[PDB]
Amino acid sequence: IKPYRDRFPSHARLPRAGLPRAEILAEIAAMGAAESPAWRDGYASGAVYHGDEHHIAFLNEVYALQSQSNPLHPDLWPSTAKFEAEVVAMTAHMLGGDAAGGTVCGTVTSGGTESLLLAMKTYRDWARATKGITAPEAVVPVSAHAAFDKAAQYFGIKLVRTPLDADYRADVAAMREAITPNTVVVAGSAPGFPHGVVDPIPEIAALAAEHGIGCHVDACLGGFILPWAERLGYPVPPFDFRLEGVTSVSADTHKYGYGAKGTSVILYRRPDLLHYQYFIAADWPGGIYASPTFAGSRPGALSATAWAAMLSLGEEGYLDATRRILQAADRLKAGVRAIPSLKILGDPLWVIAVASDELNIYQVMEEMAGRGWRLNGLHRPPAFHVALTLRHTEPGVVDRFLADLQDAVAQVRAHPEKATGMAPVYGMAAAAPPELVRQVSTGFIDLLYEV
Amino acid sequence: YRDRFPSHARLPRAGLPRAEILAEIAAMGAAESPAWRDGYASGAVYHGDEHHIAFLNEVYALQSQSNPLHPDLWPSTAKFEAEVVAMTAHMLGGDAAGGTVCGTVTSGGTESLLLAMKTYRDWARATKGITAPEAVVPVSAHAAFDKAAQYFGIKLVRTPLDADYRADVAAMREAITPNTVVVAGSAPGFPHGVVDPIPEIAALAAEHGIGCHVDACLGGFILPWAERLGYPVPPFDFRLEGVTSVSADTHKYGYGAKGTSVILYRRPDLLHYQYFIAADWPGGIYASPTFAGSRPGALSATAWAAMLSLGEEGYLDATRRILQAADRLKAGVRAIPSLKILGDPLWVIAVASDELNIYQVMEEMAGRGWRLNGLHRPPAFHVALTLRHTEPGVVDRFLADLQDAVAQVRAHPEKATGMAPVYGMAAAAPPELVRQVSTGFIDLLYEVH
Ligand SMILES: COc1cc(C)c(CNC[C@@H](NC(=O)c2cc(C)on2)c2ccccc2)cc1C
Ligand SMILES: COc1cc(C)c(CNC[C@@H](NC(=O)c2cc(C)on2)c2ccccc2)cc1C
Repeated sequence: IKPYRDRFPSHARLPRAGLPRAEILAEIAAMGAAESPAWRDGYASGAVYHGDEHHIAFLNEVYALQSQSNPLHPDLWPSTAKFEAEVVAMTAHMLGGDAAGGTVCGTVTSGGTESLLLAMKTYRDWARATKGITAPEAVVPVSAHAAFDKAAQYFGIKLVRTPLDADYRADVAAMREAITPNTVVVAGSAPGFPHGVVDPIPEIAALAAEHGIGCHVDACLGGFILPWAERLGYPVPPFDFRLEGVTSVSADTHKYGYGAKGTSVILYRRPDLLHYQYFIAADWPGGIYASPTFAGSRPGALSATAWAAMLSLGEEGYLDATRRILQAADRLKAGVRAIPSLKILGDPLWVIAVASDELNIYQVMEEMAGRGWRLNGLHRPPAFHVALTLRHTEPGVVDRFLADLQDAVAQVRAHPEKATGMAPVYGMAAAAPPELVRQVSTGFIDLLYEV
Repeated sequence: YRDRFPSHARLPRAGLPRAEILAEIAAMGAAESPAWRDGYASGAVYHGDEHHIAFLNEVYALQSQSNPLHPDLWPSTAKFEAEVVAMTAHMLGGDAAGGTVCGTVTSGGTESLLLAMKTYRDWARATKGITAPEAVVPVSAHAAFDKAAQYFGIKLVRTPLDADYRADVAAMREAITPNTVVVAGSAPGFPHGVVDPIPEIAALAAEHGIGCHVDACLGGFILPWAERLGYPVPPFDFRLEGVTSVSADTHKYGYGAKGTSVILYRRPDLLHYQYFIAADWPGGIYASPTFAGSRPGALSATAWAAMLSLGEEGYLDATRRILQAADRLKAGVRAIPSLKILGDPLWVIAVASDELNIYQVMEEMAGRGWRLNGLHRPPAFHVALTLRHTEPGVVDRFLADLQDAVAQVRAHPEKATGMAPVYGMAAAAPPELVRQVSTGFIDLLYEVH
């Protein structure tokens, strides 16, 4: 995280005169020479979802043509208002918008976190104005994204995290028993980030309808994969607006939508639901201020990359892309299930979590780390995951992963008490008082802003 | 664009050629670019130079995959962010704080304002026992304060201004309660471009032991240099002990690409209340310095590139140009007695009239090609001067168009054409109606027909 200490001149103060552009560019391209092989060659779990040179180059030029655009001035850039409205319209359609009576509306945001915070804040504001709730509560599974905790703390919503079943899918009974007259929303993930499992969405959406509460499908990860997994012959239940009780769905264009980082979509079943997301200031000397998302000034150029990506790919592009990923996933799962010292948690389609009842998975992960792998460290239970992308569908990437894993297992199988590098860090963290995890994370964030 | 371009309400079956998509975006670009390139737009675009944009777009291209949530993959971007903070903190007299000044890179001024609000709320709850937070801001303070207030559940007490459109500190002193967690001042405020009495506000804040956030979103990259050039600017940054947090935008006058700002806290004890930490999540340990998870790291590299390419001499020259251009603009405006400048702003000029309908004067300018901001309470229009306004004859043209605008309205005092009666209605309308028309506008914006 800090390897450019000696390599390049640091800057704690603005230089008196301006440094040449060639020089500035020379540094960035040199860091890109060190950093791009990790993602380009397929060693990172998620992080970069497309990664083709011509696709990246395509979206860079897209960015360049629209680099000055800011949606806060639709008068000046009506193209960006077109791009945003058109991204929303298309995403909505792909997530059963027609089924919901053509009332599905939404806005383009910065990321899945924004989408989840905005949905969480909307249900709060909606339930206070229409249900009278002043002490909101949200029932979500333990596997639901960390952002649910963010929204809770921020918006003063009580978050009730409910257990999972033997398949790591949400326990609807536990969800039902958690519902009180103050529950404003219940959520399910399509799929979750931890183990890549699609929660039982039809049963969650029916539960929300029965109590007259909201149902949010966090499809930030599978929004642009599951519609195409369905059409390919893979087991995927209806998870979107085709379900009567589903009131909002988030899906990330910057993830498997293959857009530049900095874009997501938040969808609501009806406009009356959407209007509660907005903030309107009527008495400010600065004029009438109306904002649909968290931010005022928005990078318009990134809405254009989301639009460009969807249009460049089309339904055929997504089917191809999804098939490649699920076949890489089929092959990867087959190999892990062929090393009986390791187990896959639940039955994921492409975000594969691997744990071990016989050995220290953290050390296994470290062995892979030494081979160049950038895997996601997981706890509760201690495991690691591989979120497969188009970067892992490239020639011999899954074969390299499988080879490196057979070796990784063997090394730990030969030295069960081995804990090198990051392995004793994950081990101390998995069983640590929350305040210790608080003091270290704080220290780590501080470590990133040092000069 | 209704029929100008083909609508896309559904994904096409097969993907459209990449060359085809670019051509459509470039078509839309070419119709939209002259409006800001010829300096007709007040603010919105702050640098606008072809060679700078090309430089910054090459920087984007090299860091496009960058996502700061993965510092292990992009250590380049953790360096850029740390460095954008450091350089900013130093420019805003963070050295006077004794090197304790720290901060983070954000998506814009709104996120920086919201973050500070959430932070003072959390800080005050943890350390003072405040469960009903209250915040005191002048009425001139940004609308993001109201957004921040509704989101985090902080009572926002908006205080009146003085005859010079600066904050009435006495009004703010009488607004402070034991539930007040923070005060704010704008350097400058968006409406009338004036700098609030920040020393007096920080002195009030320090006296009460509550935070003081300075909204330097618009002026953080202009005011340090206005001072160096001898212009009168009240000390507004970390030079003042009472100032506990300062927010500034690199995407505005910092000349970095859109989607970046910086929030600075005087102490790390304060900054730590901004961070989000999750410990029991099956997905691992999750930490986030700001609101976001994933972020476009490429935008942080552009702020780092811009800053280093300009340095002190660059920002001084850029500011010299803008302030001189504004000196000329205020002089010309002052020479049209039917109009008045609200307060004494350095470069964000707000012109209003007690004789003619300013909304009609503004309508006349729109007709000539000028993109100006509508302001109510009082009715007025503002011009945020940028580098595009420093180009030859831009200011001269504005004043010719403005002299003509005043000539017309003076002849026809009942004239209410184009957007002029829309603004007129909105300044007179009840809040419930303003809420409804604005909601319909957001819906309008997201319509596919
Ligand atoms: C009630 O009728 C309205 C409604 C509106 C919205 C307006 C325009 N105000 C201008 C306002 N921009 C928006 O709020 C905005 C955001 C998005 C997206 O699109 N526009 C604004 C600009 C800069 C700084 C502060 C505010 C004017 C009348 C008469
Ligand atoms: C020192 O204790 C820590 C502390 C941390 C933060 C970590 C990394 N967890 C991985 C975690 N990334 C961060 O939260 C993050 C944010 C920034 C900036 O940088 N990293 C994560 C990301 C995405 C999805 C799920 C999880 C590991 C140990 C051992």
